[PDB]
Amino acid sequence: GSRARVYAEVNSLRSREYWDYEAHVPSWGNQDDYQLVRKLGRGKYSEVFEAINITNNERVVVKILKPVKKKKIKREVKILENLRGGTNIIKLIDTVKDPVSKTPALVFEYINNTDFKQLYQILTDFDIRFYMYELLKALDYCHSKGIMHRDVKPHNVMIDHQQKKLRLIDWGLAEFYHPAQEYNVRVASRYFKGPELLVDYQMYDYSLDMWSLGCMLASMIFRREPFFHGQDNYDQLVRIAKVLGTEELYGYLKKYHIDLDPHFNDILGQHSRKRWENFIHSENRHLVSPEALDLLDKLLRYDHQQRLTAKEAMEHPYFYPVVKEQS
Ligand SMILES: OCCCn1nnc2c(Br)c(Br)c(Br)c(Br)c21
Ligand SMILES: [Cl-]
Ligand SMILES: [Cl-]
Ligand code: NA
Repeated sequence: GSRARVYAEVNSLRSREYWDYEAHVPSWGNQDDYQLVRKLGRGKYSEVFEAINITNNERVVVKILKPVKKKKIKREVKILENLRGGTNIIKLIDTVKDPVSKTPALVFEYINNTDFKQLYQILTDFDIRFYMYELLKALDYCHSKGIMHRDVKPHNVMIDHQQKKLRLIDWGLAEFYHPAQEYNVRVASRYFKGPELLVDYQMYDYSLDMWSLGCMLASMIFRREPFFHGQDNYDQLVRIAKVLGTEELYGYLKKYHIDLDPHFNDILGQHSRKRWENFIHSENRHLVSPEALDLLDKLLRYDHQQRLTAKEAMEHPYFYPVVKEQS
């Protein structure tokens, strides 16, 4: 018995065709217009190339989708089409197929990304506020469109640190939120999984992404990346509990009637909730204000309902310097 505090009924209030992705029929253009230039990465579901559209010389990124149920392809395509024009969401330029093999691929705008491992050690206080605000715009947008990203992490946040451009990428795990629906907890990267996933609570919502966002904020202001570095999914919860506290975890479980896998009994131990100021030291002190800590405390909460929404986070005083600059 849990529902999102925002955008709970937004899919219910739209035409079924909006969210019934299995019924979506994409228009597949011709991949022969694109010349692959360089491999940028590979995952379990895709490989990604920098490319050039030979008809107009536009530099793009082509994500060639590996064999999966056509259902997952339709889901990602329909989600991207629903997100068209959204602020700081990667722009889908076209949906194309190899005209012979019919292998599908997604064509995105190019971003000249700086890998987060370099970047996150040289950000200023203002830079962190700026990039977190930009990422929040993308999450508020997709949540408002009834979509949970479910894989927020640095590797899915492309940042051009020269042009100050940020895009949220890889919508292949994203889903439509419907109240009371049970979702697969095998989403997100280990380090960015919310406690709800780690305790097998399936009735989660957009607030999962706000946990992941909080993990990114913590890594930036404190310079510990990833912030919660579990060795496996069990140890991931232990790492969280050593900060947020074990009695506090048990109160969350009790509230939502969550059953705890008994393997945790041997590993959680007993831990008091820690003050966020404990993470400050000389190397990160210039990034950590009272506002940053207040915001972080309101994101990295066990209780998914009590976490700030993306909009509430955007409204927090931590971002006032950014809003003032963007006005
Ligand atoms: O962390 C992932 C790095 C490789 N990678 N994978 N998907 C990408 C998309 Br789409 C864009 Br656009 C850009 Br630029 C890059 Br690079 C991408
Ligand atoms: Cl699911
Ligand atoms: Cl710690
Ligand atoms: Na569990």
